[PDB]
Amino acid sequence: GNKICQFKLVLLGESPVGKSSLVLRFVKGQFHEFQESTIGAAFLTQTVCLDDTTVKFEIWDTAGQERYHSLAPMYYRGAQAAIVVYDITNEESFARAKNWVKELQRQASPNIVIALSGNKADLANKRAVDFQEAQSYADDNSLLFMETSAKTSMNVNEIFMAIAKKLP
Ligand SMILES: Nc1nc2c(ncn2[C@@H]2O[C@H](COP(=O)(O)OP(=O)(O)OP(=O)(O)O)[C@@H](O)[C@H]2O)c(=O)[nH]1
Ligand SMILES: [Mg+2]
Repeated sequence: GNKICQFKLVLLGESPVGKSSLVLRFVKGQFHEFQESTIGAAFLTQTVCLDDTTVKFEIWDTAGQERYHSLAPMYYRGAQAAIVVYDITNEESFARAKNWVKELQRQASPNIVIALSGNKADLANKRAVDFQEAQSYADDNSLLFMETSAKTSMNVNEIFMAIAKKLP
């Protein structure tokens, strides 16, 4: 196809659930066991082929530490989509993700597409968040849910592509 589309996507979530790792896996096909904490935000881009359209992702990888909370709107304000990430081995991170979803639903663009990533799915032997419970929460709140693993690549390309498919 000869069509070209572009959209802004922001990743939000508690530190250190794997936001930067998810982006690095999608954009560079890499995974680093040792990743420095993000400061403020980092920016990356990736262009993919979706059917007959060349979609360009402008990705804002936010720092998740609490001290950066007041900067979040600078990154989500003009976003067309968001991925709120939690760590499946940490229930508190899942509760934090729900509060990020509430903030987006109240202060981001009314038509933002929101996805929920249950990351570090490769650590299911240490699961703290039930898959079905998270799916139910996502369904009730109109969120695109997938468990992912930046470490193995599980569902990483899939979650980004599913978001792109749901954009106008
Ligand atoms: N096992 C496993 N480790 C992961 C996964 N994703 C990230 N990690 C590890 O988790 C740690 C934190 O990952 P980051 O990507 O820096 O986390 P972050 O959400 O960007 O952290 P902040 O920038 O502080 O908000 C690193 O040691 C990663 O290698 C995953 O899917 N599985
Ligand atoms: Mg980071």
